[PDB]
Amino acid sequence: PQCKEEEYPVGTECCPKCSPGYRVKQACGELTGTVCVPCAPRTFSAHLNGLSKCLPCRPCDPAMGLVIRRDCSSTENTECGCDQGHFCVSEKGDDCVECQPH
Repeated sequence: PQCKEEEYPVGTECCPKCSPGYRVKQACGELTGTVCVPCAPRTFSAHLNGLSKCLPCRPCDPAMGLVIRRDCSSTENTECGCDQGHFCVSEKGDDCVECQPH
């Protein structure tokens, strides 16, 4: 790659990534490093990143039997769980994608 893991490409240069919970406000240049600002409320960044915007927090859709199990934070996407008396029939990591009653 053009840049090592802690950096991200901006044209023909490499710039330092922003920390989790932050995103890039201004790219680096010779005189200034990357300017980073916090994620907007209801958005997150879980890793070092070169994002111009943080990622939107996922919803938890009641139509799929879902509720919030851990709310989204600036560094972690929403984790959805099942409504009472329901169980998960498919996951994506710490997150339940669909529940069924039983």
